[PDB]
Amino acid sequence: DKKQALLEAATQAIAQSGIAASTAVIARNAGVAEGTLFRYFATKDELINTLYLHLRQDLCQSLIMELDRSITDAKMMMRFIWNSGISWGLNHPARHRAIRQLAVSEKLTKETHQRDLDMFPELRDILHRRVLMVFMSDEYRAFGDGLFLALAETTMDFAARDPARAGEYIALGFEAMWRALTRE
Amino acid sequence: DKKQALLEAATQAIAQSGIAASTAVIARNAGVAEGTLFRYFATKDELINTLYLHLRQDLCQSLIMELDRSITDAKMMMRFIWNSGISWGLNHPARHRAIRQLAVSEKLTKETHQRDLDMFPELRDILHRRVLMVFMSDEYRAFGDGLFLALAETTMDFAARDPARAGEYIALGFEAMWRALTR
Ligand SMILES: COc1ccc(Cc2nccc3cc(OC)c(OC)cc23)cc1OC
Ligand SMILES: COc1ccc(Cc2nccc3cc(OC)c(OC)cc23)cc1OC
Repeated sequence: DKKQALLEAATQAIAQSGIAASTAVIARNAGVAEGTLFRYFATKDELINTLYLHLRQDLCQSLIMELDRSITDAKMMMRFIWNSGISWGLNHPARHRAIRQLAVSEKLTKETHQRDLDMFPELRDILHRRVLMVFMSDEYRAFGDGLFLALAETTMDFAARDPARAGEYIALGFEAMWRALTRE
Repeated sequence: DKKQALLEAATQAIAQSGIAASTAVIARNAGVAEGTLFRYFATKDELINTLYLHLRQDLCQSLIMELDRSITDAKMMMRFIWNSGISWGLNHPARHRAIRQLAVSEKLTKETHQRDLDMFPELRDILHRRVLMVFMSDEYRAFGDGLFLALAETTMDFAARDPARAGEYIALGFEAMWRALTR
């Protein structure tokens, strides 16, 4: 599948180099001509948006399959989601870094954000109820995502380096993020 | 001054590579033999700690010089200090990135942390009064600094890429950081 090879190649290149990764380099590492990349993605912006949703879907498969939903308290559910996302990101550091590079890019469309939210309805509902309004807004969502992902990456880095304390770092990082980004 | 040249070469190398930066490379980039580096710094860990204090001293010179001394409210003082620090880091991205790499390395000693905050007593006193106790503890201070510096660098990134909203990024990032780290 040329498209799957392109998505994997875009993941690695955008993780490494951000959205400034050129469509010509992505094509080469996928083993195809650049016109072939545009054969599957009309523009680079479409590739950015398609890749983002592809990576979010991969993450969400882990978040949802793992979700202990004997849980109805929102913060408890979010802690579980956080823990699962930490595990996913440590297992897939390039996929996680690509999500972060794409999320802070301001290239993601309204349709992409809507589909992203709707892929995981329980998470969506909690974010709309609890995240500070400015960080769900079109104007500042990318900044809210940037702050969230900065705290997530720091938590992952410390957990990876000091596994004896990993559970404590993950808990403290979740709690700091929760205070920073949510309101009662 | 080869000590200053070594500190500058160490700043750029550690900003790029973290504390894995090679002392042979730092010495070569300062134009001296590697053994000359160790005449100025007894060990690589001492270089790490001295450089951290050197860069924190530079930052604090701006923080202290800029601080409005008529402000007595702790949070408002910290908002001013945050803004001054954002300005300094945007003007000196390698120095700030080196501080971040050194802070999260866990190679900074308790004494170095003490000497660091003693350079800016107003900041020191506010941190001890307001930061969550876990993030002032020896065991989790490096993580507290990592969270702080992650929010700081994200704020700098957005203010630099979208300067038309710099004041809003700086204010939103401060409040997020403040809620993350204080009680
Ligand atoms: C550790 O990394 C993650 C952990 C959880 C998620 C799921 C998620 N996506 C978007 C916004 C989120 C916002 C959250 O809280 C504000 C949150 O708390 C668990 C999870 C969120 C994504 C993650 O990275 C993309
Ligand atoms: C934007 O970058 C900075 C801004 C302020 C400072 C000063 C400072 N140093 C250590 C811990 C700090 C912790 C703070 O709040 C918890 C704080 O609020 C203004 C400033 C802090 C350092 C900064 O980077 C090293």
